[PDB]
Amino acid sequence: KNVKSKIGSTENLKHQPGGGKVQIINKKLDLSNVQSK
Repeated sequence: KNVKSKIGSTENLKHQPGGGKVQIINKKLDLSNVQSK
């Protein structure tokens, strides 16, 4: 067996399930609430 699990398993994360990352600040969701005048 030079054949087995493969590396397809790696693919599971190459796709990066859950495109929003904890970086949801990615859109910079947190506003300093610069309401200003």
